[PDB]
Amino acid sequence: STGSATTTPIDSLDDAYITPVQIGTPAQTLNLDFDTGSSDLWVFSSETTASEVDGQTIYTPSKSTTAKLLSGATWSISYGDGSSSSGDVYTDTVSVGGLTVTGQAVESAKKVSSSFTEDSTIDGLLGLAFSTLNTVSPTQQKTFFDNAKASLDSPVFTADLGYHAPGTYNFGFIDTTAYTGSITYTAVSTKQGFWEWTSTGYAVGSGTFKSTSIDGIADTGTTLLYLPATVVSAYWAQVSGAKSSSSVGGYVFPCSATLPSFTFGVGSARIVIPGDYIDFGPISTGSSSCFGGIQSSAGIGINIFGDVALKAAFVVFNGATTPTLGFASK
Repeated sequence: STGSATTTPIDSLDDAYITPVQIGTPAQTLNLDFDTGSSDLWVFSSETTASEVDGQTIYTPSKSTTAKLLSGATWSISYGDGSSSSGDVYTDTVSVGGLTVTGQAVESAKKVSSSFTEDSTIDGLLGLAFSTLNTVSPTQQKTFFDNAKASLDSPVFTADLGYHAPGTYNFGFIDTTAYTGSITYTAVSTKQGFWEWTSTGYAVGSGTFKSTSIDGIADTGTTLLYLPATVVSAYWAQVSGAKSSSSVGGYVFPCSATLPSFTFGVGSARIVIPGDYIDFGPISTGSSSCFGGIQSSAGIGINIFGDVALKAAFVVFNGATTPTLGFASK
């Protein structure tokens, strides 16, 4: 089997991407944030504290003839950005782009933190990291991909995120029309539960490539590119007037700037992030200070190849017995 679904930016900055997901019988379609940095499929629901719902579409398990309470199971998750959610668990039929999993754990939120409430466009998350990170207790549950994998034509999924435009998540096949050149594959460590890999270096603009190992995670659920402070300083030094602002929470730059590109290495291959992908717009409405899309990972504890990086590539998440990651230009 295979599946193919379009993923759409939630706003004009590509702050996140939403993908429609069918849950239950008859189908209830929710728009979920596919997150290769976590491993829980959770949704706003009829159980979510009413004051914490503001415009989201909810899953109502009592209206699904295939929903079953997973008795005694609870979940609770906290994300790197400080947001969180928790609740109980149902199993139900879940379909993405025509690919169906029966008995998928659907984690129903009883509580969500303010940032989730405040984002009316995201109805929940669909985790695509390794199932070892799943938070369900006392019986850990499998991700949608883990459940689907054996049925897929090939044990892979691909992320093809757009810059200020829709893109695609495919399951079970590699669309050879969706990228240019060849796909370069690179090793993955699953020891921390992530799609963790090592970039071979970077360049800023038309500058020379610096060969240096940068361990980090391929994370579709993180907006920006978080790299070591040395790398980030080297980038922003090429932008007149850019500075790190403790009050704003990162590097800012004059909105009048033309940003240089940023290149990262995948083995001997190179992925180029155009400068415009690094512009996250005014820090507040009407400001002439703009927020940067490359930020320091210092104090996160891990480097994160988030959407800023991934949207410059066609990315293969290869879930073979020994997982790997592939990157192609597009």
